[PDB]
Amino acid sequence: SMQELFNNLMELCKDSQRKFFYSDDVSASGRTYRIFSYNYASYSDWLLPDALECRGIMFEMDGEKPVRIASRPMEKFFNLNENPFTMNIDLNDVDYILTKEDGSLVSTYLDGDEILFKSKGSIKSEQALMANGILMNINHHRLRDRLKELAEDGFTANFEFVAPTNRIVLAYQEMKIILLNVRENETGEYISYDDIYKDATLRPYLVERYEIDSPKWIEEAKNAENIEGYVAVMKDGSHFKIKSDWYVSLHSTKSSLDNPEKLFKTIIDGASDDLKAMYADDEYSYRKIEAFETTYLKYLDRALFLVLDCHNKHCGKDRKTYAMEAQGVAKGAGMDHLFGIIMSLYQGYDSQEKVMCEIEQNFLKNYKKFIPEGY
Ligand SMILES: Nc1ncnc2c1ncn2[C@@H]1O[C@H](COP(=O)(O)CP(=O)(O)OP(=O)(O)O)[C@@H](O)[C@H]1O
Ligand SMILES: [Ca+2]
Ligand SMILES: [Cl-]
Ligand SMILES: [Cl-]
Ligand SMILES: [Mg+2]
Repeated sequence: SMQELFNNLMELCKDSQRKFFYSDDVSASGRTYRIFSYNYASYSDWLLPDALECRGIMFEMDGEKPVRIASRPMEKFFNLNENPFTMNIDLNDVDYILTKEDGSLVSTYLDGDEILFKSKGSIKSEQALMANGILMNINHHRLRDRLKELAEDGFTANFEFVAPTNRIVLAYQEMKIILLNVRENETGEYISYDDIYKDATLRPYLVERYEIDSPKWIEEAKNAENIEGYVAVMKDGSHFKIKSDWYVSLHSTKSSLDNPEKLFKTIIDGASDDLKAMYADDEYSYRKIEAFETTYLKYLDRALFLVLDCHNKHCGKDRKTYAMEAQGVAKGAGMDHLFGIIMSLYQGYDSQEKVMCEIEQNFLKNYKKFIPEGY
């Protein structure tokens, strides 16, 4: 049930903000929403109860009790051969593929009498607000009506928001929203592509589908240029993706496999999953990347706890006493480089998020000492 899904999601957020977390938002109409997201997660984490649904699902809240699922974005999915979820896949079970658009996901939710958009982790991000602005345009009033009724019926429409001012890798000329899929809030089931295709009002915004009879599209995707790739939809409705080496080589940034600082940066940027899949045929590289991932997740858990714990437990005391406790915790953990971050938490950080960004940047300066043994 909806309450059971909510309980499992709250259970995932107990660990640390490094993994699964939630955040409360208030819309212009004053309604209270709780979004469940994530930062870094290993295969083992994705195996936890309903963890795959912890990437953007939103509930309208009444205190700590959920009233309804306001928005249901897609479940987390991965690149082919990225981890056990997408290994040993029967490629002949691929139903069809879709153009993988390169922007930012925006998902609908009904707010009072208004149909609005939310980005991955916020209802007021820059993409979310710009997306809302588009839906207000008279040239999209028929779509707006369509989306509003869907939402009042318990369905979430997921779009890729693209724009020249929202460039990731691909260069889009105009700002627009491309319809990717429509998911039922309560069950998580998707309306078939065909059913969406049937609606002449929606078709113009619908992402392009390519029918499939063989897996030849895969190697062609990997070797293509000027495209990110495609999202495959299986006979059972599940997804997996194929990104071109060209796209990943630009998204990764530089020479990750030849420079530990750059590899760690890729991991921090959340792009090592693509890199890992790209080198799936290169066992050494694939596993090397995993080792750095594991090393980074382990460090982040430890560092985050250490800094937050020390601040919480000694924030009240004076500066000298605090500094001594900070020195103690830092020194007593081979984490001497964290003293500065701890000293900065005394006057607090704009969020357990700000703290995490300083830790990430600070890690890139002291990366040398954490390179996994053997590399
Ligand atoms: N046709 C399509 N179907 C589904 N998703 C699509 C799509 N084309 C574009 N996408 C985008 O693909 C995104 C997920 O794949 P990625 O781009 O690799 C981000 P991720 O790494 O999986 O999650 P993360 O960035 O929070 O770590 C979706 O959020 C969606 O916005
Ligand atoms: Ca993307
Ligand atoms: Cl709003
Ligand atoms: Cl996204
Ligand atoms: Mg990623």
